[PDB]
Amino acid sequence: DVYAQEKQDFVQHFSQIVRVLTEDEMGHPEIGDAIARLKEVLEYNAIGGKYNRGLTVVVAFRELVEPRKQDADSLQRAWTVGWCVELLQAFFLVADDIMDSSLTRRGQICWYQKPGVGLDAINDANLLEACIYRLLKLYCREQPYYLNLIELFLQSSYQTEIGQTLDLLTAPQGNVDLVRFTEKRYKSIVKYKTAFYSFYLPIAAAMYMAGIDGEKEHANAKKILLEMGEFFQIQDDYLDLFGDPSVTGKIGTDIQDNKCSWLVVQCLQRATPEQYQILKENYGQKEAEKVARVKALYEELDLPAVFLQYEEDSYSHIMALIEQYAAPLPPAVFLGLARKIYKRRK
Amino acid sequence: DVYAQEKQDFVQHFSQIVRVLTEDEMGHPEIGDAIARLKEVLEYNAIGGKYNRGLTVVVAFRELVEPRKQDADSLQRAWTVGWCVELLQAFFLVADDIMDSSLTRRGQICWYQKPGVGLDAINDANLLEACIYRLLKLYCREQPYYLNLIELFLQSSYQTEIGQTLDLLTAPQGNVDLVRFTEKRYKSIVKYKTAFYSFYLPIAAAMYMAGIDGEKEHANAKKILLEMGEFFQIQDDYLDLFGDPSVTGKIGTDIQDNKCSWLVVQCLQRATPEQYQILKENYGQKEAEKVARVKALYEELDLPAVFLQYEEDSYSHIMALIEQYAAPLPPAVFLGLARKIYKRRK
Ligand SMILES: CC(C)Oc1ccc(-c2cncc(NC(P(=O)(O)O)P(=O)(O)O)c2)cc1
Ligand SMILES: CC(C)Oc1ccc(-c2cncc(NC(P(=O)(O)O)P(=O)(O)O)c2)cc1
Ligand SMILES: [Mg+2]
Ligand SMILES: [Mg+2]
Ligand SMILES: [Mg+2]
Ligand SMILES: [Mg+2]
Ligand SMILES: [Mg+2]
Ligand SMILES: [Mg+2]
Repeated sequence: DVYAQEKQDFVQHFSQIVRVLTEDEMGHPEIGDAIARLKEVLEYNAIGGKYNRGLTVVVAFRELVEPRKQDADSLQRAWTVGWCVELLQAFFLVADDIMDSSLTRRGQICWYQKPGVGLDAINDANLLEACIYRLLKLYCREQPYYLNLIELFLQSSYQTEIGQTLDLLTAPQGNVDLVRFTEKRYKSIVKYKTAFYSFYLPIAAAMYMAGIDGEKEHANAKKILLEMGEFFQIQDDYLDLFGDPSVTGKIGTDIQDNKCSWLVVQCLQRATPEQYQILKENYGQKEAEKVARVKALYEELDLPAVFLQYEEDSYSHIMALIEQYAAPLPPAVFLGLARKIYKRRK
Repeated sequence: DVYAQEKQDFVQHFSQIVRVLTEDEMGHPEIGDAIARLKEVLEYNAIGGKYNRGLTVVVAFRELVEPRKQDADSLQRAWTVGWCVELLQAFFLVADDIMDSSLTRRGQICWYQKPGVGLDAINDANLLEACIYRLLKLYCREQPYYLNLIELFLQSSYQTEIGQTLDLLTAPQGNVDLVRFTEKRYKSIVKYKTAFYSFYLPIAAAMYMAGIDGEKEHANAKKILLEMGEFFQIQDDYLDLFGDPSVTGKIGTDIQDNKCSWLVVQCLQRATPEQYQILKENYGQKEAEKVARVKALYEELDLPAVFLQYEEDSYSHIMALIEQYAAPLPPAVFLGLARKIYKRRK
């Protein structure tokens, strides 16, 4: 597994990231306390996941750049850009956990739930985002791809926030509206909210770093990676309810939060009129008893087995897309990522 | 007043901004509902202030670019960059109002206090930020200053968020700690949180658009503008308590929120031991009765008259800095801005 291999070097580079970001202090002691707080935010929220989005940048870069051009500086840049993707993710998750009223993340209390943090985490989240652009300037500003990366991170963040807006608008609190939860709407949500930044962004970053900037090259890659991202989000939705929290490191809130999840969309396609009412009376509410009722309806409709069939069909579909669209990139760039996300239970 | 003059054209350009941003829809109908929400967020939060930060870009640009190079496209770019500063401000204020538990802003309920918005405003705020970078790409990407502006907006946002972090760390909820509220700490807070983005950013943006990129040119400007920004924040703090809300369009929360405001710093320098206790028992708490007691202590110490003296001394100081550092820029670029902010009661 090419990810297990790169992973140690990647995670080891984290101190260097933290050191370089916490040395904006040297010229300005007056910001010392803010920098200390940034370090605490980095250590709590950027560490402890699987590093798969960041690691994808490094794996792809080694696979796309001739080994002779992989000098120490080039590699450092690669690990820094991977860390920029991790930082984006940390930004997103800190904010999303507030928005979704989540309890835990990566095996611990959500940052905003800590006594003394609360909605100060909005600022913390946005500091994480800032760090991306400081790292890109500090490590890449003289490279011919610098602007390309900046634009890519900014565009990916815009798209992601557009997705997040569709997510919140499709899920109004205190209102039951099942009629909105369609397959078509679901696919749009997840494409925007998850698939651009989790799949297109890291591979595209590595492409640009390898000098692969062609519009066609990027569009072909994107066809593969947006579909892989739809599957990843569907798996995330399944794991919200049916995943084991000691594996996933987080507690599910989709049913309470009235979310357009793949599960509710699937349920709706299959429910009888009686069951539609059951869903209607119980969905989108805080009461544990009502959440359990929704889960029992999902289990009655064999939605786990529906998920397992879908995962198998999606995996084939994605592999067909790799066959169509990988060239002239090595298929391994996509295959290692597919392997990483399929059968994933965390 | 050169601002009153430019203001109408500036504000008129707002529809065009909204139209160009709400036409990301044409190629992608699936994002239509998100775009509609973006429009509502823009119309609620970017309109209704004084436009002084955005307008500074336009005024300075007309003052720094030879009239012969001020073609229709150049002007459109100038008004768009001004609008980018307004959008940054709107991002900041939407988030800050959540963080500070504010009630009103620009003469209406804060966006997050609207039923149905709540903490979804975190996403709304960040969409406003995204729009900056889309506008810079859509209007300026072929200009030789494009990267300079991008970096300037990103750096200004980082600095601003560093300031905001010092603001929250100096103001812990449920803890009384007056010992932290020193002049030295106050000056650092406000330099970072307010002075970079409210004063340096717009003038610097116009400088770059005029081809003025020299390091020295920017550092001289910055000496003037960071000091003007310290004064503006001190005035903001004074107006938090002593301003008329129908003029300021917002209700003050500094005392409730345990803030390192200029007022509390001034109070502390002047309080007797008895009065220190009064402040200690009453500051940083939600009770109206305790807030009134703090205000009565401030009035007993003649802190309004202290503010009026300070405004006079600061105005002279700033004018001395314009005399030292304006050249070779026209002094009018700084003078119109000073005029705009001194004696300001809103
Ligand atoms: C400005 C900030 C709010 O923008 C964001 C935009 C998107 C996201 C985001 C995108 N994809 C997935 C997540 N989290 C997942 P999760 O299961 O919480 O990890 P989701 O809530 O189920 O969608 C968050 C987080 C933040
Ligand atoms: C990511 C986001 C939270 O970052 C921010 C960073 C800074 C600010 C900010 C900077 N200067 C002034 C304000 N608002 C003023 P206000 O009187 O609320 O308009 P302050 O709360 O008294 O400081 C907000 C707002 C948002
Ligand atoms: Mg979530
Ligand atoms: Mg969410
Ligand atoms: Mg989820
Ligand atoms: Mg405030
Ligand atoms: Mg504030
Ligand atoms: Mg204030």
